[PDB]
Amino acid sequence: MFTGSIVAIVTPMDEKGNVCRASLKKLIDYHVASGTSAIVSVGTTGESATLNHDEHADVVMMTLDLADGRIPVIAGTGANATAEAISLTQRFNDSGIVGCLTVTPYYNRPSQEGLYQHFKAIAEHTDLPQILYNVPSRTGCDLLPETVGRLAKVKNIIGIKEATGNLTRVNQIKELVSDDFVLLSGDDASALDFMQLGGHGVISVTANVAARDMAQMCKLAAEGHFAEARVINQRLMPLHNKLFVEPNPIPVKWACKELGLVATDTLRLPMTPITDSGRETVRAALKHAGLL
Amino acid sequence: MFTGSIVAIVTPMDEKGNVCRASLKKLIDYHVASGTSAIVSVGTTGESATLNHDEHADVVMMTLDLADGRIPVIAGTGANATAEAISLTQRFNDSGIVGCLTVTPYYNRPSQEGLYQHFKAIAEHTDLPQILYNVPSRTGCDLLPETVGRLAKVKNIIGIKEATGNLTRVNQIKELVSDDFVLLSGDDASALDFMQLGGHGVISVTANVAARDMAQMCKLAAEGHFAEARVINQRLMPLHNKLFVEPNPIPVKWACKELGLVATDTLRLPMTPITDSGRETVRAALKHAGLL
Amino acid sequence: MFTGSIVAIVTPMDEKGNVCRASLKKLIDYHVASGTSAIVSVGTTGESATLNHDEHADVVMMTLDLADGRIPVIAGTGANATAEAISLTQRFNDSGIVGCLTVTPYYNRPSQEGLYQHFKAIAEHTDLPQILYNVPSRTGCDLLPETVGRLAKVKNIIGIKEATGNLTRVNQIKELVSDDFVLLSGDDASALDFMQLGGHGVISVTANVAARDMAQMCKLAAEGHFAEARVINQRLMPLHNKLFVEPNPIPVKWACKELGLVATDTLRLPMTPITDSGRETVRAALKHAGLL
Amino acid sequence: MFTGSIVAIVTPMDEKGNVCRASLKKLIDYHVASGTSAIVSVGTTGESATLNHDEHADVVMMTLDLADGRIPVIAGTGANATAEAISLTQRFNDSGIVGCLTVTPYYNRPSQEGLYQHFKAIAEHTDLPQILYNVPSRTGCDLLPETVGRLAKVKNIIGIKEATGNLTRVNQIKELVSDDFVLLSGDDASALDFMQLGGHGVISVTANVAARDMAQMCKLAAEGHFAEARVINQRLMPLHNKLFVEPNPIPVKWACKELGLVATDTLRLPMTPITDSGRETVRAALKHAGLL
Ligand SMILES: [Cl-]
Ligand SMILES: [Cl-]
Ligand SMILES: [Cl-]
Ligand SMILES: [Cl-]
Ligand SMILES: [Cl-]
Ligand SMILES: [Cl-]
Ligand SMILES: [K+]
Ligand SMILES: [K+]
Ligand SMILES: [K+]
Ligand SMILES: [K+]
Ligand SMILES: [K+]
Ligand SMILES: [K+]
Ligand SMILES: [K+]
Ligand SMILES: [K+]
Repeated sequence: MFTGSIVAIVTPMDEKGNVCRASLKKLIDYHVASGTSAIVSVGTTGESATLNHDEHADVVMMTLDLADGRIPVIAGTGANATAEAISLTQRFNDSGIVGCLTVTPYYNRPSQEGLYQHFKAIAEHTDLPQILYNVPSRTGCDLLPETVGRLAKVKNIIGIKEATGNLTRVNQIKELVSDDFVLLSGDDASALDFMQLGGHGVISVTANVAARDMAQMCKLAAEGHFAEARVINQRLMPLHNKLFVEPNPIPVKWACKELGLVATDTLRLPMTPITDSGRETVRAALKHAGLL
Repeated sequence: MFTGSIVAIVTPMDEKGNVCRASLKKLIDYHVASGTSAIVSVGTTGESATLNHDEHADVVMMTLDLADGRIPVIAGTGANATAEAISLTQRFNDSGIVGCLTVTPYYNRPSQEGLYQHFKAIAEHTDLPQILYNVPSRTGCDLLPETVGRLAKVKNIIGIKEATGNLTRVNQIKELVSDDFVLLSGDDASALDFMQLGGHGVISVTANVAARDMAQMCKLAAEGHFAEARVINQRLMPLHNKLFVEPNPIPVKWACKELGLVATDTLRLPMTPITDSGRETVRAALKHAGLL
Repeated sequence: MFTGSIVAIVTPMDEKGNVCRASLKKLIDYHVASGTSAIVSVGTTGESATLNHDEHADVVMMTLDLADGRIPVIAGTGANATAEAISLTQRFNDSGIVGCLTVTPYYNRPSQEGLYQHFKAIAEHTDLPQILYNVPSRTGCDLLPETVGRLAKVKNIIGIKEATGNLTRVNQIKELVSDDFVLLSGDDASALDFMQLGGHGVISVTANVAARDMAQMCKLAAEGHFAEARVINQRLMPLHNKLFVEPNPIPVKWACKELGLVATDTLRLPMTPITDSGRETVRAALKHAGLL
Repeated sequence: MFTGSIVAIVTPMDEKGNVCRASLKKLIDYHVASGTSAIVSVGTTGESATLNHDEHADVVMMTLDLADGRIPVIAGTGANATAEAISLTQRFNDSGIVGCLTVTPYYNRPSQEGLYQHFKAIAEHTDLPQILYNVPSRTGCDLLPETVGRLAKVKNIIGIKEATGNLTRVNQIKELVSDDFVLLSGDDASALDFMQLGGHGVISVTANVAARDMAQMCKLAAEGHFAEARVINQRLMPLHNKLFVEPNPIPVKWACKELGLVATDTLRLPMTPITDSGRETVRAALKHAGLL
């Protein structure tokens, strides 16, 4: 089930930049306790960009193991070469992950036909459920509703993580896909609006440090208690924004460390330690949300 | 050396998507005869995106081999993880390439401080000249003149391929760097304007098929004969545009096939075959350039 | 009451470019019959830009007269000089119009403080209800939520026509204003989404030629029957878009003439007659909506 | 005549927002002494927006009177209704002005065909030289090079003030027009780059306060001495930017007051007094330019 508050979980690292298992276990336990619906392992927020495919796989398998059946795990499987997307997706075949989150090729800027071919080929080499992921500001590429429509016709392409923040997409996509195709926000600041328009949940950065509020907000939203959800949202909104005061996941990793959830806020270059001014910004926002 | 018309050469492939050595030979001879200044190997137009680092290195080594000292070769060495940039660069230590073209990290959207640390670390791990590469439309990331200025103080950071098409950047960068830092256009359509404002040459997609004209145009511009250079540019202008009618390098690979310069116009997914409408727009552009 | 489907009514002209009273009467009767909630007289769609203030006033007074108490009339009162906004607003004082629609100054690009001062001064010279109007693509100016908040504190500033198509504004504005402040869409293509997020109606261009469907859609929306409303919307959507195939109100005036609702589709320069290709586009869209 | 440094002169006002003749005299003498090429009267920087057409005409006539044949005067004649453009232009028939500066219609967003018909009709109703004026950020409308090309075929359409800051426009326009059509920058910050690409001068806000430097810089550029011109430009550059730290002409009116060139820095709403933060940014910029 790909609904509700789904965390794009940080990959906690030791001071050397390698996965820290104690901190991962702790984060996973926190999400199990907190009511988080599922975990996305090595998405954008999990530093897919700076992990090689072996390291990437190690983190996913380790996340799966530690989740220990208590919470479903979705593997990030994006690559800008179709052959590499297939090959990464194959690692997780018959593994216990429940689906894949797969981003539009970045940098090489395919046509809509190229995007169609890319995702169709990936979905054909797998039985795993596929969630498409559109994030033009990172990729240089925009997966348009008409093409989500085409791809939704492939049996195991089952959802989209829509990160544009362009709310008109929720109903442009909905009208082109079956009732069971799932529409997830990839933008925390607009994700409650997204759900109010008919979206089914959010793949959240905010949920890393505010898992309980996020899960409650998404459940309120799903029950149509939009006014009640919005009280939570307005408490989380400074966070929704300030977790991007510097490049994700620089802010949210610091926040995790500040909350005692991870041992170190280490990232891999080209991500750099949070600035002193970033700290104070994110600290303010944690306080506003009643977490500090 | 890093001046004039520098070709971002296509990586010619057989029907199976593998580097075609015989086609790479025709192309490399074509540039030796046409007065091209240097060859950028496995840049963007070279399908850096869809070559794994070992195929990437192959193509660079084969290019060096075939060029046989007749024309200098620059390796594309861009990666969005600093560690991977460094280890890619180290691949080409002692290789015979004259420098590296290294793009801002794509997808992960580092700060300017992160770009600084990225490029600094890369330059620290090599003796080869480094040409920075800014192309925000592909990367999600914009390397700003103030950061180019800091980086230009590093001994072997010697130039920038500036591909925004924002021509105010020429003299913003030029103000901040020494007289020997090279400013190269990475946008054919605005490259003559770029040179006329003080740029030193172009890393060119058009040069793939219009090598002699590109070489003459850039020499005229270097001499200050802008009116005469502009005459050539106006013939090339449709080509400058239509080589991007569908994602690069789809149109320019097709153009090379149509001229007999490569055996097939095959690309790797997510790049897809040229459309019929595209064929006709490109063929017209080539005729306008007097090339067919 | 400033809710439901509110038409931004064309100013029908004879072949000389002067208001045509027979066609105006006919349009007003059509809106009375059709269930249209209120009329906005000489807004953008009513060619405020090419009417002088005397002509502007004549059309408003004539519209009021013909409405004959059957349907409320809102006067467009925008001007980019505060003195002229006040002076136009004064014409309609004690006239029988029920409120004013007043746009952000265009061309001169005021600060948010300037916007505050502008609207506060206008509201102070009148007892009439004020609906602010934000349309950055026409004005060069963007009235932000925080400033709508400030102005909403002025007694007779009672609503906003929000034309950005940026749906995040609905709840950013809502959380800053009292429950009785009215949020109206100024963008037909996103207006049902706007209402689903908490908006109270739409100031519509589409409603000119599809008044009955629009009024029904808005009533469904207000009752929370969003799925039912959307069937209507999807029938109207080609219209929502193609009424801007050429600059408004060129398309919608042709459509009015095609439907027999006005005698001529004459506009004032710089608006030009619909192109033959525009005709066919708008005709297609009228057919899709079941109006032709 | 329509070359070099042309000043978009402020309209100096007393405390009551009325044209101050004594201040207009100081300014006009300042430009005669500083070698300014010509004076644009009641352009954008001249508060065209908030002057009614009769005050507008006054200020133009007073400017002509005070200039006393010592420096040529161009009238701003822009209006978004073609009829109003024509009747404004006819106001200045036989007046002594040397030409007109006429902006694309703002707010109503005409097609390119509409812009054509607009400017054609205006040029047909006068013998005075017409300088087109493109500034999309204010108007919502972009007059494209292909339409400039058509219009340049009209006898008395002799030039363009191009204010996009998009420098590719210089030679796109230049390709399409005769050698005697003038291309003028309407963007100070990029005006030297503009001239270096082939532009003939600048209609300048900076010239209000840096007249002698602006005149020298433009003469050097006209002579091809770009390095020497650039030295001046780099001193002026903070001023080029900070004169737009708050909406034009708020900062430049304040600068004029601070230099003693005008008695008050009063503006008309919706322009508001300069902030204290603005004061300090401008004062610093003026010191950097060596003007204080
Ligand atoms: Cl995005
Ligand atoms: Cl770019
Ligand atoms: Cl530019
Ligand atoms: Cl807008
Ligand atoms: Cl939106
Ligand atoms: Cl502009
Ligand atoms: K990676
Ligand atoms: K499916
Ligand atoms: K690659
Ligand atoms: K250097
Ligand atoms: K008007
Ligand atoms: K109020
Ligand atoms: K005016
Ligand atoms: K002419």
